[PDB]
Amino acid sequence: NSTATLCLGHHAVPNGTLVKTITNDQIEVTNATELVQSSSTGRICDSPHRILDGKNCTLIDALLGDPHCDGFQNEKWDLFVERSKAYSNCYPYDVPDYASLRSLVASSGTLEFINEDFNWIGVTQSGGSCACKRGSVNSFFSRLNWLHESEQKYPALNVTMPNNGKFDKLYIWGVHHPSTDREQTNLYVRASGRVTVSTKRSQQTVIPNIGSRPWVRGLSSRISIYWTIVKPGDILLINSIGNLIAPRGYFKIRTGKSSIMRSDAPIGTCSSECITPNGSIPNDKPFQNVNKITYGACPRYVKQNTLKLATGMRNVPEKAIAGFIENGWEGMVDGWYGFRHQNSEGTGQAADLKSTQAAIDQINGKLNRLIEKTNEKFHQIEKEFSEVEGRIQDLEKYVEDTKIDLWSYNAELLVALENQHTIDLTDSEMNKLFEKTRKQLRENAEDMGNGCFKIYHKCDNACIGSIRNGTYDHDVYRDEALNNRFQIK
Amino acid sequence: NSTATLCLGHHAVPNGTLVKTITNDQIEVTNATELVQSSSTGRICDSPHRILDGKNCTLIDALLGDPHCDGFQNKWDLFVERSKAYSNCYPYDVPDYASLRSLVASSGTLEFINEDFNWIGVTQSGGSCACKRGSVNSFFSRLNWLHESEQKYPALNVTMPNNGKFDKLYIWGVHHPSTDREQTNLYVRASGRVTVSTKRSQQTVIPNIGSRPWVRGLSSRISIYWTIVKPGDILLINSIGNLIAPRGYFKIRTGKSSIMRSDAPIGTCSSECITPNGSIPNDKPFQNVNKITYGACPRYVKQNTLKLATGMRNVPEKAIAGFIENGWEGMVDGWYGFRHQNSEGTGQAADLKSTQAAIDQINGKLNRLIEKTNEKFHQIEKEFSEVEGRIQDLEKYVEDTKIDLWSYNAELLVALENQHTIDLTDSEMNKLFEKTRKQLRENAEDMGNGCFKIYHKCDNACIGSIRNGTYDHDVYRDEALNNRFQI
Amino acid sequence: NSTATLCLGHHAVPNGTLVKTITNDQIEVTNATELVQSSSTGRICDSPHRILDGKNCTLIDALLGDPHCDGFQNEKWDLFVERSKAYSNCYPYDVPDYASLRSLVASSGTLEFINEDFNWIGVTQSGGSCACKRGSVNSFFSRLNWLHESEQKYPALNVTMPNNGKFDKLYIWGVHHPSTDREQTNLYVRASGRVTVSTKRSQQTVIPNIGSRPWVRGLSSRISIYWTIVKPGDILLINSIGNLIAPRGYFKIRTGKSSIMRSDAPIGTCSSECITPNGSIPNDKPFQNVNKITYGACPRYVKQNTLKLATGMRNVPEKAIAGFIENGWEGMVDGWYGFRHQNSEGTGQAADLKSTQAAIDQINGKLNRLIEKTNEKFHQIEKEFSEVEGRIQDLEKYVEDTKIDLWSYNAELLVALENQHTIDLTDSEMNKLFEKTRKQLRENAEDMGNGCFKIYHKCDNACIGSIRNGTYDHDVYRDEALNNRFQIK
Ligand SMILES: *[C@@H]1O[C@H](CO)[C@@H](O[C@@H]2O[C@H](CO)[C@@H](O[C@@H]3O[C@H](CO)[C@@H](O)[C@H](O)[C@@H]3O)[C@H](O)[C@H]2NC(C)=O)[C@H](O)[C@H]1NC(C)=O
Ligand SMILES: *[C@@H]1O[C@H](CO)[C@@H](O[C@@H]2O[C@H](CO)[C@@H](O[C@@H]3O[C@H](CO)[C@@H](O)[C@H](O)[C@@H]3O)[C@H](O)[C@H]2NC(C)=O)[C@H](O)[C@H]1NC(C)=O
Ligand SMILES: *[C@@H]1O[C@H](CO)[C@@H](O[C@@H]2O[C@H](CO)[C@@H](O[C@@H]3O[C@H](CO)[C@@H](O)[C@H](O)[C@@H]3O)[C@H](O)[C@H]2NC(C)=O)[C@H](O)[C@H]1NC(C)=O
Ligand SMILES: *[C@@H]1O[C@H](CO)[C@@H](O)[C@H](O)[C@H]1NC(C)=O
Ligand SMILES: *[C@@H]1O[C@H](CO)[C@@H](O)[C@H](O)[C@H]1NC(C)=O
Ligand SMILES: *[C@@H]1O[C@H](CO)[C@@H](O)[C@H](O)[C@H]1NC(C)=O
Ligand SMILES: *[C@@H]1O[C@H](CO)[C@@H](O)[C@H](O)[C@H]1NC(C)=O
Ligand SMILES: *[C@@H]1O[C@H](CO)[C@@H](O)[C@H](O)[C@H]1NC(C)=O
Ligand SMILES: *[C@@H]1O[C@H](CO)[C@@H](O)[C@H](O)[C@H]1NC(C)=O
Ligand SMILES: *[C@@H]1O[C@H](CO)[C@@H](O)[C@H](O)[C@H]1NC(C)=O
Ligand SMILES: *[C@@H]1O[C@H](CO)[C@@H](O)[C@H](O)[C@H]1NC(C)=O
Ligand SMILES: *[C@@H]1O[C@H](CO)[C@@H](O)[C@H](O)[C@H]1NC(C)=O
Ligand SMILES: *[C@@H]1O[C@H](CO)[C@@H](O)[C@H](O)[C@H]1NC(C)=O
Ligand SMILES: *[C@@H]1O[C@H](CO)[C@@H](O)[C@H](O)[C@H]1NC(C)=O
Ligand SMILES: *[C@@H]1O[C@H](CO)[C@@H](O)[C@H](O)[C@H]1NC(C)=O
Repeated sequence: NSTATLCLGHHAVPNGTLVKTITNDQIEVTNATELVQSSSTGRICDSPHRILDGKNCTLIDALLGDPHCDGFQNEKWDLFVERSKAYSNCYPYDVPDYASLRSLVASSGTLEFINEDFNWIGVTQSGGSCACKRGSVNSFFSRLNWLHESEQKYPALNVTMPNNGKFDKLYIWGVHHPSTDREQTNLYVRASGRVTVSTKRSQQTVIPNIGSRPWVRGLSSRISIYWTIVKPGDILLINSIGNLIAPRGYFKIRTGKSSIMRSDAPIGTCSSECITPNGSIPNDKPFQNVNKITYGACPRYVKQNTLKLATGMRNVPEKAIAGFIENGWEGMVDGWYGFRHQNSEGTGQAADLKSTQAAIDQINGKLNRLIEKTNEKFHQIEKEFSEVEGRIQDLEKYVEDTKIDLWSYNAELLVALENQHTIDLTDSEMNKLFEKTRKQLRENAEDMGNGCFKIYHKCDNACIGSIRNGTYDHDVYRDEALNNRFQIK
Repeated sequence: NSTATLCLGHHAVPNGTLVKTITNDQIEVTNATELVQSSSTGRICDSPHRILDGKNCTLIDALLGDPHCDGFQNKWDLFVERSKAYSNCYPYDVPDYASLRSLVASSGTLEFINEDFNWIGVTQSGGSCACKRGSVNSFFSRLNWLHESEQKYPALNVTMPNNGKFDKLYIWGVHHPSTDREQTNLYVRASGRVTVSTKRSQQTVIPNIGSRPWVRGLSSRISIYWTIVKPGDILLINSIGNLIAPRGYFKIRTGKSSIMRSDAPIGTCSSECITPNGSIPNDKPFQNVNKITYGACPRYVKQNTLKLATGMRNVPEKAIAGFIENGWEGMVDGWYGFRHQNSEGTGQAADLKSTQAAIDQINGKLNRLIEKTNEKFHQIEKEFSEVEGRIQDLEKYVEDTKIDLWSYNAELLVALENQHTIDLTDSEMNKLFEKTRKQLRENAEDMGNGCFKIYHKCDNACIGSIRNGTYDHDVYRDEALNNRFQI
Repeated sequence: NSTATLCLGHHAVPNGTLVKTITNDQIEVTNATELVQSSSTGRICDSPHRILDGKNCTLIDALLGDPHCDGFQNEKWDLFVERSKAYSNCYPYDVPDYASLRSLVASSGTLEFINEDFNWIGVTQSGGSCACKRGSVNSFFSRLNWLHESEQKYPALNVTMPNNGKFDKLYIWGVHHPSTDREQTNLYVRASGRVTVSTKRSQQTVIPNIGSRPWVRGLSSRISIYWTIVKPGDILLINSIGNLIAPRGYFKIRTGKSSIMRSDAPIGTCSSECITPNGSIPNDKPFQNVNKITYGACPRYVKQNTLKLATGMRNVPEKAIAGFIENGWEGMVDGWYGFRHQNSEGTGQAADLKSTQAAIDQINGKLNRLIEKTNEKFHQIEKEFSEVEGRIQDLEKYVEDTKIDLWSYNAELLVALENQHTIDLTDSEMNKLFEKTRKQLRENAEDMGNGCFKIYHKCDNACIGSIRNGTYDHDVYRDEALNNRFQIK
C-alpha cells in the first residue's frame, strides 16, 4: 500500500535458436544469423566478370584452332568456363605438361593471335587431314602449319623471328609422330626428324617417335604440342630437318586477373562477384560451403555447413511481478530491456530505449566487421583431378586440404568467441540498467534479490516515470522512505 | 556475542600448477591437464587399420615381383616400410619413383590379373643370375623380359583393350644394356624403342647403352614405367627391342590407404592414430610425437607441453576470513563454501551448486577440445633421404607452414581457454557472495574481506537457512536494525 | 559543511589514438603501440649472418667458374645476395631445372671445390673459347673440363671415381650442343655423342642436339649443365662417346641454414637478425609488412600496413568535482587512477600507485608475450618469379598467398582480442578501486552515482589520507555519520 515495486527485466521469445560458445555447444538465444553460405541459384552471372562459355571447346582446342572452335579466335575473358561436353575433332594430339599450358593461357586471358610471315623454303605448307575437316574439306589446326616435303625434298628449315616489340610473344608449335616408316619418309624424306626451337635464353629439341598408336578418329599418328615465350629484344629461332608443325604467328600473352573453371552451370543475366562451379553465390556471409573452387570476391570455403552467429541475448523462458533473475519477459516486444512496476495506481510496463540500442549497436558492430576484409582470388591452383598423377597432385591436394582445415578452425573459433561476447555484452546491459536504477534510488529502496526494488514510499505514475526517464530526485522521498524502512513492525 | 560472522571462500591446494594466459605466462591454478600427447607405446597397433608389414620389402619391390617378396602377391590400409629393406633382383631405377610408390600406396592393393599377351617371334621370361628364385636364374614375377629368338626380334605390336568397368594399372620397363655386343645378342638391332600408348597418352623410351657401376654383378639396368588404361580405352605396346613387358595389370582403386616408413614393431592392440614412432592415443587435441601420422590423430604442434587449467586460481591461505586474497586449503569437499562463527561455535560447509556450476563449465570446455576430428590418410612425404631441390623445398615449406599455424592455434586456444576458466571460477565466487548479500538485506554488513557481519543472534539453524537459501530477513530485521544503528 | 565528497577517477589525455576491437573498429585509447614493422634502413647488416655479396655474379656462374667470378672460389656464406646487375661472360649455357640446382647449392652454403685426378685417355683436355676469356686469352669454366678429339680420335671414355670418404660429393658436369655437323665431327669425330653419368642408385643419359641457336656472345652452340650427388661408399662412373663437359672434381655439399636472396640493397656494417630484399629490419614487433621474402629471425609477414595495440585505457574526455562515470581526468598526470576530494580544508588530488601499477604490469605482460620466437626461417621457397612456368609456379604462389592470408587473419584477430582485454582490465582496475573505497566507508558514506562518495562526517586531510592509504577506521566516525545520514530535513 505505502510502497511500490519496480522490476528490471529483459525480453524473451517463444522461438529461440541454439548457438555455440566455448563452454556450451548448445545455448539458446532469441535470434541468430547464418554465417555459412550453402545455397546457389545454379547459374553463373555474366556480371561483373567477362564470362566466356567454351561450350564444345576446351581452352587448348580453341588455342590450337580446332575447326569447330573457330568462333573463339582472338577472344578475351575474365573466366573461361569449360563444359564437360567438350570434345576434340581435329588431328589427335597430346600436350606434354598440358596443365601448365592450359594454366598460363587461362591466366593470360586472351587468344589474340598475330600472324607472322614465316618463310619456309622448299616445303609444302598447310597440310590437311581427313580427321580435321573444315567446311567438309581436309584441314588442320588454324594456328599451326603442317609442313611436309615438296618435290620429294625437305631441305633443312632454319628460320628466325625476332621480337622487335615491347610485349612478350607466345609461340605454339608442334612435332608430328608418324605411324610407319613409309609415312615418315613420304612426308619428311628423312627417316629421323629433329625439331629445335630456341631463343637466347632457352632451347627445346624434340625427337619424333614412330610407331603404331591406337586409332583416334581414323588416325594412328599423333602431334605433341610445345610452347615458347620470346621476350622483347630476344629472338625466336626454329630449326628442323623434319616433322615440324610450325606456328603461323604468336599469341599476345598478358598478366591479368583471368582464370579458367570447369562447370556445367548455365550462364545467366545477373550480377554476382563470386563464382563457383555450382553457379554464382552471394558474398553477404563471411564463409561458404558451396565449393572450394571459387573466382572473384568470395566468402572463404569451410567444411561446416552451418555456423549460427548469435544476434540477441540468451533466451530465458518466463517463470506478483518479477525481475530478470532467471526470468525473461516474453510480453516485452518493443524493446530488449524495460521496467515493470506496481504502485497504488496499478501496474505498467515500459521499455528502455538507450540500453536496447546499446546492445543492438554492438551486435551490428560485430556484423560489419564479420562481413569485412579481402578474399578476392583469381587464377589459383586446380582442386579437382580426373587422372592419377602422384607427387605433384598429392602436394596440390594437401595444400588445399591444409588450407580448408585452417579456415574451418578460424570460423569455428570466431563464432564461438563472438557468441560468448554477445552473451556477455547483453548480460552487462541488463546489469548496467539495474545498477543505474540502484544509484538513483539511493536509500529510498532495497534490492529484493529477484531483480526488483522495493520502493519504500508512495510512488505514483509520475514518480515511476521519473525513474525510467532518469530524473528521479531521492531527496524528495528520503524522509518518507527512511521512516518506512527503519520502522518497528 | 549478539552478532555472527559469515565468510565466503573458495578451496586451495598445496600442489598447484602453473598455466599461461595472454597477460600472465605463469599463473598458478589448483589443477591442470595436458593437451599435447608426447609419448607413444612404441608399437603399431594392428587395429582398426589393416597393417601390412613390408619386412625386407619395399612396396615397389613387392609390386614388380622381387623373389624374396613373393609373399606379397595380391591389400593394406597402411604399408609399413622397414629401413632394413633391400633389393635382390635385377638392378633398376624408376623415373618418378616417388609418384609410382605414392599411387600404389594410395590404391592399397597389389591384386594382379594375368593377361595373355601373345609375343610373336621372341623368347619370353628371360632370367638373370642377379635375380635368383629357388637358386635358378629368374626375373621380376610381374614383368616379362623379352629377347631374340633364332637370332631374330620381329617388331612387337600387341594390343590389349580394356573391355571392363575398372581401371587397369600396367607396369612395364625398358632394358639398358652395358655394351653394344649385349644389345645385339639380345635384341638383334643396335638400337631399340619401346612405345606404350593409349587413346589419350603416349610414352616412348629410348634405351641407353653404357657401362654403369656393378650392382649385384651386373652393369646393366632397367627403367620402370607405368600406364593406366581406362574402361573403353586400349593399351597398345609397340617395341623394336629392349622391352620389359607386363604379364597383366594391377587393379587400381581409390581408397584411404597409405604408406609409412617406420621400424616400430607391430602390436596386438587397437589405436586410431599411427606415427612412425608407434601408435599414440587421440584423447588430446594436439601431439608432439611425429608430424607423420595416419588415421584419426591429434594435430602436430611444436610445443612439448600445453597445460589447460581445470581448476580455479590457486590462492594460498593467509579470526575467520573470506575469499579476498585468501584460499581455503581446509575445504576438500567443494570448491566454494561458507565459514561462520556464532554463539554456538564455528563451522564450515561447501556449496554444491556453485561447485558443480564451475565443474560443468570446465567439463564443457574439455568436451569441445576433443571433438573436431583430424582423420587423414595418404598425404605428402615429410622426410627425405636425397637432395632434390624445388619440389622438395615446396613440400618442406608447406608442412612447416602448416605446423607453425597449428602451433599458434594451440598456443592461442589454451591461453584463451585458461583466461575464461579463471574468469568463470572467479564469477562463481562473486555470484555466491552476491547471492548471500541479497538474502541478508539490511540484517548484515559487508566487512570487506569476503565476510558478512550479521547483526543478530544467528544460531546453527539460522546459518543453515542462509546456506540452504531459505533465510527470512523479516524475522531478524527489527533485531538487526537495532544492533546496526545503535550508538 | 558537515560532509565531504570523495571522487574516484582515471586519467585522460588530449592526444588519444584509435584502436580496434571485435565490436568497435574505432575506439579511442590514451596510448597505443604499432605491431607491424613497415620501415627498413635500406641496407643489409653484415651481422650476425655471414653475408656474401655476389656483385656481378650469380651463384650458378660462381659455381661453374665464370672467369669474372674467380673471386668466389671456395667461398662460404649464410646468405648469398644476388644483384640484378649480374651477367654471364663465359660459354653460353642453360641448366635443366636451373631453380633446383641454384636452391641446393644455396642451401648447402659453400663452394668448396676439391680437384680430383680424372684420367681421360686419348682426348685433349681444357678446351677454350673466345666467348670465355680469362686474362685476355681463350678459356672456359674453371670447374669444368671441355674435352675434344686428339689426333682426330675420340676413344670411348669410361672413367670411375669412387667415394672412399665419409661425406657426400656434388659433381657438376655438362653436355656440349654443337651448331653444325662439321663442328660435331671436328670436335668429337663421331656424328653423334652420348654422355652417361651413373652411380649405383641413379643414371643420367643425355643426347646432344645439333642445330643453329641464336647468337649469344658470338656463339650458336650451347652447353647443358647437369649434377650428380655421390654418397659415401657409392661410385661415380662417367661414360661418354662425345660432347662430354667433364668435372675437375666435386663440391663439398653440406646441410646448413644457408640460403640465397635477390636484392639490390647495399651491405652495411650493423647487426640485425632479420634480412629482407629491402634491407635488414628490426624484430621488435611481432609482424612486418616490408617483404614476404625474409631470412633469419624475423617478424611474420602480414598484409596490413598498421596494427595498433592499445597500451592505455579508453580515453574519455573530461566534461563541483566529479568521478569516473563518463568523465576522465586530464589533470591527473602522475597516475592512471586517483582520488579527488573536497572537505572543510579545501580540495585535493592524489594518484593511486597500486592500481596504476596493476594496470601497467598487465599491459607490459601482454607486450612481452607477443615477442616469443617461433619464426626463425632460412632456406624457403622462391616467392618472386621472372618467367612464366605454370603448374609448379602456380602452386608456389598459392602456398605463399595462403600462408600470408592466414597470418594476416591471426594478426587481425589477435590485436582485436588484445585491445578488448586491455580495455576490460583497465575498466576493472577502476571498479576495484571504487569497490575497495566502498568497503572502507561502510555506513559512513553513500554512493552518489557519478563515481563519488558523499562522506557524512567531518573528514579532514588526515582522514582523507587514511582512505587513500587504506587505513580508514569506520568505527571512529560511525556514530557521527549515522546521525547525518538518517536525519530528518
Ligand atoms: C599394330 O596393332 C594395332 C592393333 O592391332 C593395329 O591397329 C588397328 O588397325 C586397324 C586398321 O588396320 C584398325 O581397324 C579399323 O577400325 C575401324 C574402327 O574400329 C574400322 O572402321 C576400320 O575399317 C578398321 O577395321 C584398328 O582400330 C586398329 N586398332 C587400334 C587399337 O587402333 C595397327 O594397325 C598395327 N600396326 C602395324 C604397323 O602393324
Ligand atoms: C668401364 O669402367 C668400369 C669401372 O672400372 C668397369 O666396371 C668395372 O668392371 C669390372 C669388370 O671386371 C668390375 O670388376 C668386378 O668387380 C667385382 C666387385 O668387387 C669383383 O668381384 C669381380 O671379380 C670383378 O673384378 C668392377 O667392379 C667394375 N666397376 C664398377 C664401378 O662397376 C667396366 O667394366 C668398364 N667398361 C668398359 C667397356 O671398359
Ligand atoms: C640459321 O639462321 C640464323 C639466323 O639468321 C643464323 O644465325 C645468324 O648467323 C649470322 C652469321 O653467322 C649472324 O651474323 C652475325 O651477327 C653479328 C651481330 O650480332 C654480326 O656482328 C656478325 O658479323 C654476323 O653478322 C647472326 O647474328 C645470326 N643470327 C642469330 C639470330 O643468331 C644461322 O647462321 C643459320 N644457320 C645455318 C646453318 O644456316
Ligand atoms: C521467430 O518468429 C518471428 C515471428 O514470425 C520471426 O520474425 C523471427 O525471425 C523468427 N526467428 C527465428 C530465428 O526463429
Ligand atoms: C535477427 O537477427 C538478424 C541478424 O542480425 C537480423 O538480420 C534481424 O533483423 C534480427 N531480427 C529481429 C527480430 O529484430
Ligand atoms: C556444340 O555441339 C552441338 C552438338 O554437336 C551442336 O549442336 C552445337 O551447334 C555446337 N555449338 C556451337 C556453338 O557450335
Ligand atoms: C556444389 O557443386 C559440387 C559439384 O559441382 C558438389 O560437389 C557440391 O556438393 C555442390 N553443393 C552445393 C550446395 O552447391
Ligand atoms: C595434488 O595432489 C593430489 C593428492 O595426492 C593429487 O590427487 C592431484 O592430482 C595433485 N594435483 C596436482 C595439480 O599436482
Ligand atoms: C629378411 O627376411 C628373411 C626371412 O625371414 C630373413 O631370414 C632375413 O634375415 C631378413 N632380414 C632381416 C630380418 O633383417
Ligand atoms: C620419433 O620420431 C623420430 C624418429 O621416428 C625422432 O625424432 C625420435 O626418435 C622420436 N621423437 C618423438 C618426439 O617421439
Ligand atoms: C583434475 O583435472 C582432471 C581433468 O579435468 C580430472 O580428471 C581430475 O580428477 C582432477 N582432480 C581433482 C582432484 O579435481
Ligand atoms: C601525446 O603527447 C605527449 C606529449 O608530447 C607524447 O609524449 C605522447 O607520446 C603522445 N601520445 C600519443 C598517443 O599521441
Ligand atoms: C663488375 O663489372 C663491371 C663492368 O665490367 C666492373 O666495372 C666492376 O668493377 C665489376 N665489379 C667487381 C666487384 O668486380
Ligand atoms: C619493399 O620492396 C619491394 C620491392 O622493391 C616493394 O614493392 C615494397 O613496396 C617495399 N616496401 C618497403 C616498405 O620498402
Ligand atoms: C605509451 O605506450 C608505450 C608502449 O607501452 C610505452 O612505451 C610508453 O611509455 C607509453 N607512453 C606514456 C606517455 O605512457
